[PDB]
Amino acid sequence: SVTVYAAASLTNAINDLEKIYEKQNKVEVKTSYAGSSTLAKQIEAGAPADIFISADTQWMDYLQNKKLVAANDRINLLGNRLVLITPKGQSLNIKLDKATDPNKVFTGKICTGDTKSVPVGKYAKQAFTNLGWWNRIEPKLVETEDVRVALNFVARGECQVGIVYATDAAISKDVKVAGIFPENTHSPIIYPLGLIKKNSNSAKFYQFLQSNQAKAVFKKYGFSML
Repeated sequence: SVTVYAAASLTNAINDLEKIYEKQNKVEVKTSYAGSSTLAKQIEAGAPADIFISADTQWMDYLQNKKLVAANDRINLLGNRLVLITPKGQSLNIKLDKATDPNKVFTGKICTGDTKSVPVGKYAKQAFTNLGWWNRIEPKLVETEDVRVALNFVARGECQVGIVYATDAAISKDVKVAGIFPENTHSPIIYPLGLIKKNSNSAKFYQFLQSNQAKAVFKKYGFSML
């Protein structure tokens, strides 16, 4: 078998690819999704993941510094964009620009991942800092342990707006995009793919995730290929 730990933003794409791979191979693929931080820390503590896909460079570097992945056993696989979302039925259009006053446009709570550890939240904090909004945004935050928990709080109306990836907004019929963060407000959203356990079955799945067949799945869900 092969165990794959993947950032929560990858849930749908990796579930689709698991099913494809299981149809094409006599191999069982086990999946675990959570925030990239949680998953990396679990691997560090001994969890038997064969493959790790992070939603940022930092949590793969965290493992590399601990000798848990080699520099030549990781590759930058996918990109994404950062977006503002609203619940369906409370649509907004907000310009993610220094000129905008967050106290005027954000009149309730703002849901996103924990800004110190979860990739989506870290990207969000970079953008708020770049925009000059941080000290006005922070008091409004509800912080979650992965991007899909935040997506669901917005879907359920618990938060007026949320910050998720473009791919998350596309997967949920219950939220709409209110704005797209310009790329120059944050570090590029990059998903590194890492081979943690080197065996025949894990190396084959790692190559499969780079394959022409997988590119089609990731593009369907709105990721960019790097």
